[PDB]
Amino acid sequence: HDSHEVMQRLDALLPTLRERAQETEDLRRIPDDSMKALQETGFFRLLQPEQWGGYQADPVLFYSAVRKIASACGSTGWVSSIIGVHNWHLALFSQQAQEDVWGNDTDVRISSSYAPMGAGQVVDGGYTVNGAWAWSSGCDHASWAVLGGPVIKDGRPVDFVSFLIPREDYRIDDVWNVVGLRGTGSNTVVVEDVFVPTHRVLSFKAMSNLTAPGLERNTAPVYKMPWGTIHPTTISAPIVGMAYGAYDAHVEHQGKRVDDPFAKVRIAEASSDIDAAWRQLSGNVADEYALLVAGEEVPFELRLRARRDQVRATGRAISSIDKLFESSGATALANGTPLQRFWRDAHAGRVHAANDPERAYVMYGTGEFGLPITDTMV
Amino acid sequence: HDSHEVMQRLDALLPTLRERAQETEDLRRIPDDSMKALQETGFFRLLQPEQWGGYQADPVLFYSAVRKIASACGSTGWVSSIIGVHNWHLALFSQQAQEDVWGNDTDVRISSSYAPMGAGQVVDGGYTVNGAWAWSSGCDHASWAVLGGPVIKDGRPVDFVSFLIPREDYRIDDVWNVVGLRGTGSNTVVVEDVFVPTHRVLSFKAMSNLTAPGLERNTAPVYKMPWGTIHPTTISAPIVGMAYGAYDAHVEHQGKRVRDDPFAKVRIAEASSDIDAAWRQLSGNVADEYALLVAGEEVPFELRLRARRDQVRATGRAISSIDKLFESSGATALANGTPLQRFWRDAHAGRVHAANDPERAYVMYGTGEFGLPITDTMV
Amino acid sequence: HDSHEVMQRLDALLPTLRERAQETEDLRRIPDDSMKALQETGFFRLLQPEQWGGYQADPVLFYSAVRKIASACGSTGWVSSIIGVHNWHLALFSQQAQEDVWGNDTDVRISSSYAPMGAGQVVDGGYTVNGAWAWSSGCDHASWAVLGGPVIKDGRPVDFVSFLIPREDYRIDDVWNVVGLRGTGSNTVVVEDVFVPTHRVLSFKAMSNLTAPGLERNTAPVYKMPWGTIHPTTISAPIVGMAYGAYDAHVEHQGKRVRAAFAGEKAKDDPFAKVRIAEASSDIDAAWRQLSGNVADEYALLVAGEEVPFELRLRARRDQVRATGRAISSIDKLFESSGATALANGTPLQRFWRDAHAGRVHAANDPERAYVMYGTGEFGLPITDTMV
Amino acid sequence: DHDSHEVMQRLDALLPTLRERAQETEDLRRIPDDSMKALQETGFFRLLQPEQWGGYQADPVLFYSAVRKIASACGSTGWVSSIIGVHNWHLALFSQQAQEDVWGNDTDVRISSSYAPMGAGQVVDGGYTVNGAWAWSSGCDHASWAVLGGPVIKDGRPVDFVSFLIPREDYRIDDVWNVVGLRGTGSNTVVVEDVFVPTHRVLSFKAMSNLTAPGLERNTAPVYKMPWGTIHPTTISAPIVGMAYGAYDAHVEHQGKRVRAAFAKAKDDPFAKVRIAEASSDIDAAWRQLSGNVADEYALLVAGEEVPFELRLRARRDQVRATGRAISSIDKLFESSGATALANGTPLQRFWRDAHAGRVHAANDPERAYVMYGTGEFGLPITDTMV
Repeated sequence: HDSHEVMQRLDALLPTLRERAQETEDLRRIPDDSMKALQETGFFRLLQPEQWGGYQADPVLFYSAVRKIASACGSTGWVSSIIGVHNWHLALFSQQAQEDVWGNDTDVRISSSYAPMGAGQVVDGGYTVNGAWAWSSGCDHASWAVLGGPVIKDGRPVDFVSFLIPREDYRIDDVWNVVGLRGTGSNTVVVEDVFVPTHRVLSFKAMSNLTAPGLERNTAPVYKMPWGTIHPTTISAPIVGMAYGAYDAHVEHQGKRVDDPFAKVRIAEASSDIDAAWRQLSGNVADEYALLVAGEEVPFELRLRARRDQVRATGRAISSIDKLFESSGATALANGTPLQRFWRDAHAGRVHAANDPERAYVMYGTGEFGLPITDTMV
Repeated sequence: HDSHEVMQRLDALLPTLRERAQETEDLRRIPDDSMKALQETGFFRLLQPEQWGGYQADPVLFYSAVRKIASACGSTGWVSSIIGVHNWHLALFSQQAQEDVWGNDTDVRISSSYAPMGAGQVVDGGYTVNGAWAWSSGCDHASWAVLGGPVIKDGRPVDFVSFLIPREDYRIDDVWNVVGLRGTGSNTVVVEDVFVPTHRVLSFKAMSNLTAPGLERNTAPVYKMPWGTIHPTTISAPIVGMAYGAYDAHVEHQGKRVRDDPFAKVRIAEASSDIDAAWRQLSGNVADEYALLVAGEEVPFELRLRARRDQVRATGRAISSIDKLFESSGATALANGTPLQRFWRDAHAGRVHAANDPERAYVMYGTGEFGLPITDTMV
Repeated sequence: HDSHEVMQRLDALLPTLRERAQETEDLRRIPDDSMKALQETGFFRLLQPEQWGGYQADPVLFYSAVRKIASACGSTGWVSSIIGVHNWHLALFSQQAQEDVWGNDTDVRISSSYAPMGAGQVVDGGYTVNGAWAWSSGCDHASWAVLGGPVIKDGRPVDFVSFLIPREDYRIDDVWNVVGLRGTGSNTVVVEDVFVPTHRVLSFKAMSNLTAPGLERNTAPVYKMPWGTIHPTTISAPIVGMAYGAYDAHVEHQGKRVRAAFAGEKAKDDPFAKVRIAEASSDIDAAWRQLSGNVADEYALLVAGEEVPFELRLRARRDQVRATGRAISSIDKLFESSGATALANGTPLQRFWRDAHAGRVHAANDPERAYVMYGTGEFGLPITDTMV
Repeated sequence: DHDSHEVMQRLDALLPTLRERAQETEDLRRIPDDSMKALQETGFFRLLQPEQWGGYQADPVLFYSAVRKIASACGSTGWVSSIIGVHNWHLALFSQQAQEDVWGNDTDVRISSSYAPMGAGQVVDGGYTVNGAWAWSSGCDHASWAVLGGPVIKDGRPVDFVSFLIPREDYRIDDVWNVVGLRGTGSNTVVVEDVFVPTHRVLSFKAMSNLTAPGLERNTAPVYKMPWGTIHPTTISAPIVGMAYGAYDAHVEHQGKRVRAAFAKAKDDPFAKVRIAEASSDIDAAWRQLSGNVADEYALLVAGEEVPFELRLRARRDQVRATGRAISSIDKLFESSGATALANGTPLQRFWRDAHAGRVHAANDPERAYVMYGTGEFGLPITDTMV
């Protein structure tokens, strides 16, 4: 994938992203000029359908792009992954929803908050939505949001969906005050008595049934990938990328500085484990995609292995960054320097629901025993 | 130890230290109020000689006090431990040096920087000292510094000593800009062509030979404790304390949330057990050394080796436990201004101290087990 | 505690135990002469009541003795611990049951199997017991067994008790065929349609309620210790002792190698081998400090006429399963470091390694069981697990 | 795919028998004759043998995949298979005349080894005088030649490190194998006393690493240009990875039955499930890196390109680590299984002992590889030849 025009353009941009990393942290928001430059590489177009001028790319290319960006700036990589994957999600909505978003401008971005921090009440022609959806990474750089929650009919939940809402109908509250991923501006999308029409709503069950309405026109194999791989991989990929960036920064600084065999061992351990994380994370995605391209269903056993290795990829990345940070010692404490930033950033990314390791591990083991699984994050 | 008057007074202070932990980080040094409150508890007097109004206390009492303070505020616990132990170090200097410092005011504090970031050239009546000694925790709150470095004679190092220098003779550079232990104000003490008289310089070899001049008047057994246990334990005790604080904060917060996740329960079992193990060994080795001294017996080298082995490991267990708790807590723990992420950053910052390097102690311990020569003096 | 007469006599015996370790494995049984020598030290009397000529000792002394024995021979240490603790358990049974066992010979030994592998049906005068109780360590060396199981009444289980049964009423089946603790002879006690009188049955609930009938005459504070600490610590202490033995064997062998090595040899300056030794010794010591520490704290409270608080019983279980874990992790580090030399059959370190991993399987070593319970306690949620 | 290769299909048919006979193999303290004959029949030993001798001169990933498969059924048989099989690669680098000495009448002849220096050869006219007692020669009872590692002695000093190729008529095998794991490997001692070894039967490891080994003239297949530093240590890690796959399958089979038969501990034990997740993921990571590094090296050679030193360093890094991941994973499964797993004669405790025995091999020492890798990352000089 390194030869792809998008990858080559991203390569040219990395020094800019590194130089801006502290400013990004300080301002608690990705700089507009970084997002513009990322847009210009074609990055956001990677998972966007061909009908909207997108690449509808091999998903490994997308995650490889994310890994690269995150290796320069953890917050920019995190935002890039999440915002970029929403272009995949929107491909599954109705054609009319896609036209609402992209009909005049195919570079329009969408942010998200998928945890149920609000709900939609059934009304004529759609839903009345209320909520305060926290943790919307990069939400200032989007003009729509996809927001997860139950549909309420006659007082009971009857579906679990994403509501697509334009920014004219919501307020962003600046609350992002955290120890890591400070640059992500993961602020809160506040929705008050908002009408959302039916065509702008997509059930996660329709997605997993392979009946999402977007599939009729967006026929590319990438859109048949399971959400339980696509979304959690978008969360792990940037953390793996952070580990690459941390590794390179550490070895560069230490190389110059260098009879300590222990520092060498930590470097060996970290580099091996980062590589293992990437091999599994990208490998499971490649295997799923190969089956789809061959017209096959992705076997449930593969979806389970994907989740198993994906949470573990995050853990390997964090363990590896921890080793390097610890080994670096006093010099790494200095504010403004890359290694301590990757460290705080990776630990912040770790909190995402999709990174909880026992959730995935317990499910995987349940499958190995042929016992029923009700968890939908797969 | 919990019933000691100093410990009871420190208990009364903890809520305040907790409340003020963020403002302490933001100030990048300990607030004046906190140092004054700590002083008024008698804490700094714990290891100070009785001749100066001190308690010359059981060293376990001192480290228990540090553990308690650090459980409320990591930066304050770190500074308290380091500044407090300098009162023990000064007890070993000449009577005249102790008089210079405490002769008019027995509450005077001393900061340090023991890494060789400067040196003293031999001259008539003393030394000419030059250096820029970084990482002097709490230096803004002291009016003297003890500074480690070689004595230079005929262009060769001939001793390794601490130079005791009053604040009138040095400049403090505000450079403290770090990810953790932010409130410690571990600034840089800059010394330029300063005369230090002979009586204000103490060799670490005299100390380890049990010939420090201060022993003649300060006869309490605590002053015969080995530096290789006293100094490194100073650096581990606050980190263990941070882990106790991190644990209490996490269980309080989580308990409320919980009132079926067996994994969160397992992490708290692992963390509480490992913190307790760290404290049992750290305090146990100190207690064992001290018991021998109280009995008029020598501290055997094997015990000094065990102390170093377990002390670096105590720091490791404390950090590993904090990591577990912080991980387990998840999203709620990222918020700026909340205790758990602060303890996490603070513990990882304390980890960088030379006396916490674990392989250094482990390799020495192993060398000892094989009956091979040891030249490392940090023991 | 090493000035105690029992400890001094055990010290004198250790070389014999070490020399016999391979034979003990090969025969799958503790040698009769080892059990006799152990008896002659006074070891089995340590937790036995004063009325029967016993020491009714500080429990830390008992576990210290166990630690010592197990450091010489893992199987002998394992058997010694479990058989020794049965003398504590019997102190809680009725006076009449103790008289049945010790009335003519206060050196009689009892084996056990506390997992429910049989049951007792209520009948006039007691119970009809049926079972096949596996894993009865050292059962050949005992003339009674205490066997854990439910009482059946109206064809429902109504209590969980130990049935005290003499050897004339059971058969031992030799089935012990395992990868470690081979010497323990942990065979199966088979009980067929046997009458067990009321006075020879003791409920664990009665024990926990401090209403066990033996407490009336056996008033020493050690008998008020909680089973949830006493029995699991009897399982961890020998594994900790195995770790001490493994450590000493490793350092003795390696020390000779390194001192005999030449200037440029790997063995002369291997910092990694040194680090593994530091890690192992520290973690073994931590295991012992907590395991013995929690026992000491419980006992001190009892000596002071106080109850043992539940929070302490929870900490005891937490640290006890962890002590087993620390001991095994440490042996693993040493065995791995030793490398090719350690593979040789008949040598001590690989034996301690297999032995510790075998001891690990005991129900009382399952770490998540204790950890989850401890965490439940910290959250102020209800606990129903009785192994505490 | 490798799984469709004729040798792999034939090995598949043999696995149940190898599993069944694992205990009798340990008890015999060497591989049974039947097993070696069956393995020979599959074509397995021919995998890395040159085509001029009827061999497959195969993609080395195919060879290590075969080893993984065999080792998943029987740790000792997989260990011997890997080692004996790789000697057919090593012999391909010796002179044509040496290969002719070994295979000129019977191309099924096997060679054992002991590469650690446990002997030496003194320079004499026409060759060397060799003396040694080379321990740990896995499967030596099943070979009629040995390749023995040691220095060459010239004017009383060691001038080169070579392998001496010696026929069985010239050495004695001492039955000494008495160990806690890999019991079935029969890793006995090859004793050599005042033996003449001609020049054409001696191969310098430096000649190999310089790409000047004489066997390369006729044996031109790209597999023979692979670096020894990857080839030999991978032969030591691959069977341990296979043992972990076998341990995993045995454990999940046994446990799955238990759990599905359980009623309202085995019914809902999330910890057992986590150990399964951890072990499976780490075993997979081990194999991906171990096989991936070999694949990347081989792809370069197939393309007529050089294998960069950086890749050789990564290979050693991941290879020692693969052994560690395999052992850690087996440990997890054995611990989780608990009491049931202690029974003698059952598979999981055997894989556990076997993996811990394989761990002692020089090529598995992990700090050795890790320190070397770190030295390379700093751009500092490396003198270690195991790369």
